[PDB]
Amino acid sequence: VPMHPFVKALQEHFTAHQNPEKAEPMARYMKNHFLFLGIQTPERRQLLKDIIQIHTLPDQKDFQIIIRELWDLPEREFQAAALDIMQKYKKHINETHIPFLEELIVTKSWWDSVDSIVPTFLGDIFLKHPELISAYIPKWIASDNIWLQRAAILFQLKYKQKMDEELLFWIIGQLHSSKEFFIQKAIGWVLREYAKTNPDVVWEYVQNNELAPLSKREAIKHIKQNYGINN
DNA sequence: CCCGAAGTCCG
DNA sequence: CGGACTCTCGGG
Ligand SMILES: Cn1cnc2nc(N)[nH]c(=O)c21
Repeated sequence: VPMHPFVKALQEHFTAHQNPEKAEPMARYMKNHFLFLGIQTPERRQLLKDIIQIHTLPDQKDFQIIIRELWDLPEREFQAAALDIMQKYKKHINETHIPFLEELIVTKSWWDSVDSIVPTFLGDIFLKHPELISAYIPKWIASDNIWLQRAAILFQLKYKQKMDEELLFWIIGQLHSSKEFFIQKAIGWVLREYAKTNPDVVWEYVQNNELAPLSKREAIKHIKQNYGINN
């Protein structure tokens, strides 16, 4: 069975605007885990828009099919476009899509794709269905996959006043001993971001619980100005 | 326009 | 370790 024609059209149009000179630094920035065509986001978005204008967005029955097919293409721009396309189907994504989203997190994994899946798509699902958190988060923390561990940390990133503080700190406690940069940094990020809503709670947590040095420093990068740096 | 959110390079 | 800095991207 051939590639979906929308994907074939997108592949043709992206490839015709590839930039091998830019592709080399773009691939190096992702530590050469991926081939790149060399197309940056403003142009990539317009090229996708060109294809939607010509072909129309596929019927929602094909949404997951399109995403998978783009995920399986070698160049990283096709995963970025896949995430752009998934946003166009946002109103059709619900709690039944958590396994589909998990599979995207653990395939072609790196911070660029995972961070575009977790605080937005999964974050919105678990805000609406917080009773489903315990069906996934414990497994993610226990898994060998650092990107599911990062998902457990960052899905609440944007929750602000809806943050479940007890849950957040329990998750961080489970992962505070990790030597993985992407876990230590995710802990620092979510704490730094939540400190924009509740600085006192974050300050108390980082002063009284063990964290990797990187995590602590990133957490208080801004709020240390409010409290001071004791001699 | 601005600001705040991986990477290199150095001590 | 962490400071100083780069570029790209999203949002105000
Ligand atoms: C702070 N920060 C986090 N991710 C970032 N990505 C880029 N490209 N540039 C930054 O300054 C940056």
